Amino acid sequence: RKQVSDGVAHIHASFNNTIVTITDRQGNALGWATAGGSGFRGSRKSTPFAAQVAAERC
RNA sequence: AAGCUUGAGUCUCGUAGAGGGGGGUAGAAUUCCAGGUGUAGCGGUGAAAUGCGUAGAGAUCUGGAGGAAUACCGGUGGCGA
Repeated sequence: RKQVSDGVAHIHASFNNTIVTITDRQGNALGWATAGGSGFRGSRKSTPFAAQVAAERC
């Protein structure tokens, strides 16, 4: 069995899109998602629910 | 035609500063190169499409390549016709 027990999360929110990453302080991203990638476009790309399901999916 | 030090000009030890060149010193990501991580949409708009996509477009790591450009400090602060 192999677990990390420690992590780092980074949220980058703009008026174009919201990006969510889960990564390691000595490694690379092990989860990545976007609010546009939740199935919301144009005026909806960066909305609270579009990002709420992106963080959940990640 | 001789003076004067009062305009003009000169020397010591010192002074601020984006003035003009050349050589040094560095990074960022869009890009480009290779091998990995790894995916269903990506981009844009009031709303879309041309375009680009599972043959991995989109996103990203690691060591290399390249072109424009120099945040901070910097102040109703300086240099000069």
